[PDB]
Amino acid sequence: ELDYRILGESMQTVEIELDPGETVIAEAGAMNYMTGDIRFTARMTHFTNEGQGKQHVAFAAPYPGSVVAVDLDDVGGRLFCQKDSFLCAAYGTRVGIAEGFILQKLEGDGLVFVHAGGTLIRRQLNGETLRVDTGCLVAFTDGIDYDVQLAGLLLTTLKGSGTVWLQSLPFSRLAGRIYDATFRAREEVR
Amino acid sequence: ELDYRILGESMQTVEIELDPGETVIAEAGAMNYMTGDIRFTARMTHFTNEGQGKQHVAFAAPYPGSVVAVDLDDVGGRLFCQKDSFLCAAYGTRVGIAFTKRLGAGFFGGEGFILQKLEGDGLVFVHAGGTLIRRQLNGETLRVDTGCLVAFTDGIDYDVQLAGGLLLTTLKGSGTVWLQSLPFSRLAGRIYDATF
Amino acid sequence: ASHELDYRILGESMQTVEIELDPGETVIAEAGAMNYMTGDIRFTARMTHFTNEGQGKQHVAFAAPYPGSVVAVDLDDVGGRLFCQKDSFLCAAYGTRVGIAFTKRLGFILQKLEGDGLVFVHAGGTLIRRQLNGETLRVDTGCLVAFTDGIDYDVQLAGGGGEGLLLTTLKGSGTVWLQSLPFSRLAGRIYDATF
Repeated sequence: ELDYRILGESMQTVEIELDPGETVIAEAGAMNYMTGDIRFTARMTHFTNEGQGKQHVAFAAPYPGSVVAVDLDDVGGRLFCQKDSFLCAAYGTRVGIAEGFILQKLEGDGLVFVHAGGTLIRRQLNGETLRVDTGCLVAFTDGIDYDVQLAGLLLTTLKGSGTVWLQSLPFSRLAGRIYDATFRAREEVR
Repeated sequence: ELDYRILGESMQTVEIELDPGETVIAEAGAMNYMTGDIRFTARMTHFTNEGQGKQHVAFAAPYPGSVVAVDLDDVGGRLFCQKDSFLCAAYGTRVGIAFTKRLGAGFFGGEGFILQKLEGDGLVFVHAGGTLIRRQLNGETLRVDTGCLVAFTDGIDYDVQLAGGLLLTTLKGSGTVWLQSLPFSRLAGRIYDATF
Repeated sequence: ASHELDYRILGESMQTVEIELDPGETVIAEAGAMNYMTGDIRFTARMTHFTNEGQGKQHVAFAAPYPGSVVAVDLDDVGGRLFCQKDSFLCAAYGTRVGIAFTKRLGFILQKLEGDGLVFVHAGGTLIRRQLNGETLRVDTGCLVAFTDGIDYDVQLAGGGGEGLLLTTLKGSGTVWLQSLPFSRLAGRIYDATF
C-alpha cells in the first residue's frame, strides 16, 4: 500500500507518499507538512490525497528519537505498542487497547509507524527473560509473555521467542525530569 | 568574514572563529564557551575578539537539532527566520522583525509566533529542531504545521490560519523553505501540558 | 579495587550504555536511569546497585533523561579522579567513591569520582572535549560535564527570565568535557516559554 521515506539520522520524521485515493492515519498534531492536494479530517486524524499527484505528508513524534517502519505482514499481522510510541498507520489498521501506561494492539496487512525516544533498541528473544523499565517499552510481537509489576520502579518482565523494541528515553521520563528540575523557580512563590 | 566549524552529528553547535577585531552577534543564552580574549556587550549580544590572535566562541540552540550556515549572498541578502530558530550571525547582519502574532491559548499564546528578517552580505546560522527538511517551491503550495517553519527566502508568501488546535501556515511561490521536524513549540508545548 | 566492567555504547547521537557484568559484579546508577536488564541482574537501593546474581555474562542498560551521548572515562587515565556535574553522572563501577566537590546556589553540584574503575558520564547535545594548557576558558555553567585535576574553577552570575546567566571560569591544565545542550538549559528554556 503506502510508500514512505524516513528522513534524518538520529532524530527522524517519516514522509508518507500518498497516491490519489490513499489515506494515512495519525494522532492529532503529529503532522509536519502537507503537499498541495492532501486534505485532513478529524475521526485519530485521517489524511487523504484528494487530488491527482504523487503526494506527501510528514509525521514526527513530539520528543527526540527515531521512527521504525513495521510491515504488519512481517509479524503475523499483529504488533503490540505503547500509546505514546504510535506515530501513524496505513488506513485500514485496527487499533484499540490491550492517564496511566497504555498498551495498544495494532493489526492488519499494512504499514505501521512507531517512534522510539532517544536510542532505538531492538532485541530478539528466544525463551530468554528480559526485564524492562515499563516506560521504555515501545512495541513487541506475539510469543512474548509480558508482566507489569512494582517495587516499593514499575517493571515489565518479558519472556518467550519474538521481537521487542525498546527506547532509552521515553517521553514520560523526559517530561517528568524536566518538571522536577524546575523546582526552584516554582518554589520562588512560597 | 567569519570562519566556523559546526560540531556534532544530529545535535549541533557552531564554533565561530574570530580574527582580532571581528564580531559575531547572538542571543547570549545560546553561548556554550569562549576563549580568553573574547569580550561580550549587550547590543542581541555582540561577541568581539579583543586579542591579537584567533579566538573562538561556540553557540547552540536550547533544544535538540542541527545547525545550518546560510550565506546571505547565496539567497539575495535576505532571510526570514523563526525567532527560536535564529542562532547567530556575522556582525553587520541586519536583524529585524518581519512578523509578530500571538495565536490562541497554546504555546503561541505565550511569546507569540515571531518571524525575523536577516539582511546583509554575511553569514547567518539558523537551527532546526529534530531534522531539517529543506524544500524548493517552484510555484507550488506547501501547508506546514506552524511551528515547523524554520526559514524561507524571498518569493514565498505565507499566512497563518487556525485550521479545523491546528495552526497552519500556507506557503506559496518561489524559493527555498527550511522546515524542522521537532520545533521547540511542539517540544515545550507537549511537555508543558503533560506535566499537568 | 573496583569491579572491572565491560560495556558497549549503543546508538549514534542519542546514546545508551549497556554494561556487562560477570557473576557477582556490580554497577552503580541512580534509580530511574536503567532501561533494561537481562535475567540474572538483581538490584538493591543505596543510588542503586545492579548485580549479576547468576551465571555468565549479564547486561543492564542505562540512559540519562535528556538527549545526548555517553562518555566512558577510565579513572586510571585521570589519576583516579574525575570532577563531574551531578546531572551528567550516569553509572560507575562498584568500588567507585562518589563525593561532593562543590555546591553553589546563586538563585549546582560537582561530584568527585574516585577509584580505579570505569565511570560513564552523559553529555547533552554534543560532547565537546577540550584540553587546557595553561589557559582560561569561560563556559555556560550547565555546559560543564566533567574535568580533571589541574583545573581551577568558579561559578558566578554573569551580570553583564531577564537575569541569571551563570558563567564558569576554568583555568589551569587538564581535560575539560563540555556538552552543547545541558538539561538545565533545556528545562529552563521550556519552563520560561510555557510556565
